[PDB]
Amino acid sequence: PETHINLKVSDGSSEIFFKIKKTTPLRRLMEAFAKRQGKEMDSLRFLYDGIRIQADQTPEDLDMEDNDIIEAHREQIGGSTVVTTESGLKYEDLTEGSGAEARAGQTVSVHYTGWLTDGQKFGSSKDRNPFAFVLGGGMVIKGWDEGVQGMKVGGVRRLTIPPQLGYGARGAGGVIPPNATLVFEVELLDV
Ligand SMILES: C=CC[C@@H]1/C=C(\C)C[C@H](C)C[C@H](OC)[C@H]2O[C@@](O)(C(=O)C(=O)N3CCCC[C@H]3C(=O)O[C@H](/C(C)=C/[C@@H]3CC[C@@H](O)[C@H](OC)C3)[C@H](C)[C@@H](O)CC1=O)[C@H](C)C[C@@H]2OC
Repeated sequence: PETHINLKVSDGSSEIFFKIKKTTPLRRLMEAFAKRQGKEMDSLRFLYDGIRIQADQTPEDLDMEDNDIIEAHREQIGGSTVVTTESGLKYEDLTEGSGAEARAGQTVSVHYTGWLTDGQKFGSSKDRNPFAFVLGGGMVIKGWDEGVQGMKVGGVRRLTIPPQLGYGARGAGGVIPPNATLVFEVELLDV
């Protein structure tokens, strides 16, 4: 308790915790986070109380206390924008794609992960090797048909789907509770 500190790291999708010694540089934490996510350190930016953290700073330096939150930002540099459409869907482009644009009628290929609003993962295509569907076909949940349109190949878009655009009061047997808001990260691979 005296020498070590537990810190919560949030990336807007899930939360995990890191216990390090108060005199250990935050580099150790940042690298553990990056590795766990399969991400390069150069593509991550970490903030605490709105101030940019540097890898050589320690929890002691920053007067951190147990359960304090560090924000991990993976999104493009420049400032994020969260869009709420006419339907109540929300989306956020974490990475802007450089390739072909996804349009209704195409059979598009994506990777995804889905979480509940508490950061519990409910599904993913990555956990073992890509998911293809007819975009705009009414075959997937409404949030997806609406949310994946306009993405570009290379893009990573975070969809926040209110339950009437998801599984509603029914939920999905075994997996999604009644009245659940769903968070997905979708990476567009082909169109
Ligand atoms: C032939 C039948 C099985 C067939 C299953 C697959 C091809 C395998 C595929 C990887 C799905 C996963 O199977 C491991 C599993 O993925 C979830 O975990 C998940 O992450 C999720 O939410 N996804 C998957 C990725 C696209 C978005 C969303 C979805 O839209 O999924 C769609 C979905 C369930 C739509 C319902 C359909 C009924 C409507 O009434 C309802 O309307 C409210 C909406 C899926 C893709 C359907 O088009 C096709 C199927 O169902 C679900 C929580 C439960 C689902 O298992 C079924």
